[PDB]
Amino acid sequence: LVPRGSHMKLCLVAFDGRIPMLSSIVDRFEEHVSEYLGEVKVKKKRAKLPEHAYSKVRGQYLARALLDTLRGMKGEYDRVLGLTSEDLYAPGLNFVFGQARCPGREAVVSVARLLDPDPELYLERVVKELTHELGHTFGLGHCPDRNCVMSFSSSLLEVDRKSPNFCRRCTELLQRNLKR
Ligand SMILES: [Zn+2]
Ligand SMILES: [Zn+2]
Repeated sequence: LVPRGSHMKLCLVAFDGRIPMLSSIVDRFEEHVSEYLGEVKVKKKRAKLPEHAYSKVRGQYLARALLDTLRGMKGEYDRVLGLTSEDLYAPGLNFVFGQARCPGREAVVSVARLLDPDPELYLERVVKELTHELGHTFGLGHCPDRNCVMSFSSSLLEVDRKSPNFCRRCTELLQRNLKR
């Protein structure tokens, strides 16, 4: 008898089979974001990388193309978040850790640059960037608070410095945007 719409349906989509600790990522991300979204129902899926979006010179995929791929996926999900071990970029950036529709349904994170031998560090990074991109899907922009997960990170240093949590302001924004 769960109140209709009280369970956000998240789809975590693995774009390849080389994502380290995928199951831990999904478990941790699910637990983590539940603080903000409530108990979330996660579903794991696969998707094919869009080869047209692969830059052979860069050895990277255009993140937006992965979002388009996610957008094209069947299923009723409130959010579809992709993970890949392939490196991503966006036009005019050397790389991105991820990208999201802002706001919108899809986000994608690459673990390619988040890899670390330390599993806890790695998992925290992936959870952070998934949470960051998830924030964007809820219309959150970048947060000036460098400890906020919505802080824009363009390096590991920056990912590692910020918390996986939304700051006071972003939590309020996110709940405000969730109210809808
Ligand atoms: Zn961002
Ligand atoms: Zn914030």
